Amino acid sequence: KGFLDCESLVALQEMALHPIDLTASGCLSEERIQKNSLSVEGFTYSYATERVDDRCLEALQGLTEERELIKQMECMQQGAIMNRIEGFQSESRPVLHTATRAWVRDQDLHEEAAAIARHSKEEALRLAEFLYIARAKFSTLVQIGIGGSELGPKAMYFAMQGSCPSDKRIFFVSNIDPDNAAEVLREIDLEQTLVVVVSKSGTTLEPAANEELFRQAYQNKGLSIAEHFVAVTSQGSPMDDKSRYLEVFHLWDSIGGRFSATSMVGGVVLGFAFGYEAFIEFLQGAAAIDAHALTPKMRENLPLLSAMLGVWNRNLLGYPTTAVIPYSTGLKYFTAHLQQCGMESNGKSISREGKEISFRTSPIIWGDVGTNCQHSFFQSLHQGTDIVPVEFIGFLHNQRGLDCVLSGSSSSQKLFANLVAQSLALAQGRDNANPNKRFKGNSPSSILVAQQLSPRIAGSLLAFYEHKFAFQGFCWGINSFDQEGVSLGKELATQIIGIMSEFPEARGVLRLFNVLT
Amino acid sequence: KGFLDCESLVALQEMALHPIDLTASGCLSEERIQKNSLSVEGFTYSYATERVDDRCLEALQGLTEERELIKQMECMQQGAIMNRIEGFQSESRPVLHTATRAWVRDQDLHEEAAAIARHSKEEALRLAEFLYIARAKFSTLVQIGIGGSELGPKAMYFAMQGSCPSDKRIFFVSNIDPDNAAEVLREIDLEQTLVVVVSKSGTTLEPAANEELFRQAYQNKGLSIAEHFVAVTSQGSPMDDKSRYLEVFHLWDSIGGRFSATSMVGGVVLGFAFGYEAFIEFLQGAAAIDAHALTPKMRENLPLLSAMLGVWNRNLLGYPTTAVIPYSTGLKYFTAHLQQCGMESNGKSISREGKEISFRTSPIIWGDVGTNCQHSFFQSLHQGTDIVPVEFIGFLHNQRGLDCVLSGSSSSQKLFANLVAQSLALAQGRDNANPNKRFKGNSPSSILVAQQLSPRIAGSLLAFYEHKFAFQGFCWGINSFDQEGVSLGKELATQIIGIMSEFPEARGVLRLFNVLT
Ligand SMILES: O=C[C@H](O)[C@@H](O)[C@H](O)[C@H](O)COP(=O)(O)O
Ligand SMILES: O=C[C@H](O)[C@@H](O)[C@H](O)[C@H](O)COP(=O)(O)O
Repeated sequence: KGFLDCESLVALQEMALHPIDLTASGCLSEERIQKNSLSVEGFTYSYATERVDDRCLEALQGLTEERELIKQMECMQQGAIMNRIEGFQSESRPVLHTATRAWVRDQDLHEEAAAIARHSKEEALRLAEFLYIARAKFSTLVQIGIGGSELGPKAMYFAMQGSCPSDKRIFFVSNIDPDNAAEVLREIDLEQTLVVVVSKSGTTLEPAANEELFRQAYQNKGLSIAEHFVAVTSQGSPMDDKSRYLEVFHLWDSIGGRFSATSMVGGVVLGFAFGYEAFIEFLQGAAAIDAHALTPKMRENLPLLSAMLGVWNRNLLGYPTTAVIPYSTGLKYFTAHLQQCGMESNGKSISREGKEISFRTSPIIWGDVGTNCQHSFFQSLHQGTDIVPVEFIGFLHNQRGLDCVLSGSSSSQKLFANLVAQSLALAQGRDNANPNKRFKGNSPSSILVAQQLSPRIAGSLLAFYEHKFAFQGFCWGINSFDQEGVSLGKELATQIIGIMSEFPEARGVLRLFNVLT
Repeated sequence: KGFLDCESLVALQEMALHPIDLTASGCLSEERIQKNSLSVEGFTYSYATERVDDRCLEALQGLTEERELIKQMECMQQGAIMNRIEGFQSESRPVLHTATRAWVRDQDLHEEAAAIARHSKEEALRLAEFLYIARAKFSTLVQIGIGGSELGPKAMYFAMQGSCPSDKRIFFVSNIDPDNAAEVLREIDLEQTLVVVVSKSGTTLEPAANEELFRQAYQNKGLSIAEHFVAVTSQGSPMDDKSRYLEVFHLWDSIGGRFSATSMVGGVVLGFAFGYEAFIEFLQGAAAIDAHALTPKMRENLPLLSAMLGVWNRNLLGYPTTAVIPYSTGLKYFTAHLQQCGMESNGKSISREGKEISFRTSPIIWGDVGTNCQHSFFQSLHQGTDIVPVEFIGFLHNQRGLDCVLSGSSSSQKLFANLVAQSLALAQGRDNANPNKRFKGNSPSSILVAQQLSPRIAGSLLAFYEHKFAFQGFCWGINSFDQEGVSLGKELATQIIGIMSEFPEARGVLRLFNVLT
């Protein structure tokens, strides 16, 4: 039964007419604050500030059943062909980023999923061997890569920077804009630098242009070049070449780029920065959420609940965006990665059966950290014309151990308290005789908290959102795991290269070129 | 005549029923590419890829007249009381960020505007005197401040980093999250560090907690403390204290935080990084756009056209967001600042007359750089269910002089060509027999280009968006220049401090606190 044809969706459309009024006096009771929460796998998740009541949550639970979300999650994790469009040409392959960490806890994986799990284990032990030497010889790592090859690793590197002692200097060169390469080359000692070229296909324009820029810089300084370059690419890729790289690590075709941070795409840079054992802790955190995401009761399942609350906000209440708001300096780059992972996966408008859909899929994912956000665009959340649902992320304790007692509390406490106060304020609002000072409220939010950001918790948070977006795709019935819009971008890049050294831009591009130059 | 009561808006509502079809064969003609462009003040602006035709642009021009946008811009720049709500308590003051740079070109300013202009000139010469010494004594500057006191300066600092030689190390400490302070303290030599505390009010929790954290670090290392701390604050503020700071610079009450990057809020950090003359070039670029924004014909006026095209997309076509996409590493932080400046200014739902409005104001402002964006959320722009209007920003040349010829073109060229190809692709789309590979098109965008990012161009780009948002506020008839939502945030912060050492969160905050800990 397709998305719109499920009985539970029909019930939810009636409920969406009159969602609970979070501004009614006494609505945010102790009972509701206790009931609408879940504490498991090192987190507490509170959603008393979402516009949901027990009737709504029973039907959302029915929706997960009618759409068989748990069965699809198993199928994905066990190795079924989830990346495909029936009736038409498509990639037609499994979706196996969970298998890149499944091997750190005993599991019964078969066929393609088992092969990915054992190859990941073989890669990781090759990484441990490699890092013993590399962390002794190099002070500096430069990751060349774009999209899924940069954002996940970069978000995870800054997430862990506060927990793991390290003297390594770490840079990311991604844009074909050569100013990106120049800013990094300005800063580094090449003799001390390990360059990690990360490209699944091995053929993306940006890593290839950037790698060539760095190869020339080594040759200009008169340094042996191959001794400094490591590749991370798909097996059998044009880049899978041990005569051109000091070492070569592999992912595989069933490892989506935007899901590859737990593969060697993240393993090399994270392992070099913080040491092997920290990367394993990161993997254990992800694998623990992989196992938890099979929990059948929505109310007892973090990614499944977050997915269905998102579906409530997006399709039933009609809000076209979601703001992710981490109260966490370490998570400064996490929203940018989530924005790719959610919008690239679920920014689709055809079903896995090839039919054009009549509902909306991925919302715009955007956001920034607190408390900074309270001084800027929170103005519009509190008093603008459009409701923006918020996902707050916070921690009870800082990573780096520096804090200060002022007026009876530490700044870690002030940080968390600000998050709580804003969620309550967004949900309840404030009357006022002055219209300039009134707050209508009923702007929904959830709160996810762990004790402290760590490698393990970073891994759990990553896997949490990976499965949230997968569950939303499974519910919508779309293919979350290809990206024909991004393939088109790479094809445009090939053609504009040929045009500057036929296709439907050419006549347009030429005339634009004349008016802009 | 209010927004909805203007005749031209009535005409535009009829036109919005059937906007031009950018996917119709031959629609993006040479005539249309020439006609729908504007090249002035060092930029070219192309909007042939917006869903507008001559009928629509004539009526939008009528809308600027009926709403008297040019007269309101003059009033703002000349010093009139634009920050006020009639009928109710409000801040009731002028809006004079333009006067902080007006003094670099001859002008006829009177009364409050003239006073701000001459005090800005007096501040700048005090800055030049100060920088001669400070750039000789310190290698490192740390800006402590949040919101308008950080984002604008930070966006401008990275914008200019590629053009101006500098050995200064520059950090921003903003969040009350003490991990922010800790990451910076981990990196700097305090004896070599100048700490610039930037806070207009002088009372915001975050700068005050952070300044105290840094004062203790100096005292722990046993260093003379006052010799290293500079203040930037409103005149007569609690911080305006030459016995507590090595030096004190001023802005004034009519200088909005989100418009303060051209005041000493940006002047100190920019002047220290790149030298005085670079800050003056930045001011000249802004002042040049201030003068240009008085041009009465919408089609001959960059910020007025961009504002009205935004109003077309937001209110007439109904798109609730705008993506700002800079093809520019130097502009990596520009979208975050624009997001504050637009959403905090225009995230309002009452008129300057105190009436609740019946239309939508600020959209969500979000985005990231190209070409990275082509590999991530551009998937949703090309094939998701919701139209997102795009503002592309690009340059013909890189800042840092490093580039490479590959297959007949430089990477600067590949960078620009990718931008052009994507705008055309978003507007025209692509049919396909395979539904997974078809692109519906008609997704609108504009293109703003300068020869090269520079201090001057950075200043023009900043002023461009400041006036875009002002023109949109003038058109909507809202007060763009206060922020009662942000005042509420600071009030919540005061109260949660007292609660941890009455108000409508208290009972809610306590029970949340129990469920999350
Ligand atoms: O799922 C991720 C997307 O396909 C995209 O972001 C991809 O990661 C980049 O285009 C880099 O691709 P390569 O790793 O193949 O260079
Ligand atoms: O217009 C800007 C806003 O009011 C807000 O972003 C403000 O800049 C910060 O709250 C910092 O305020 P202070 O500069 O007064 O510390």
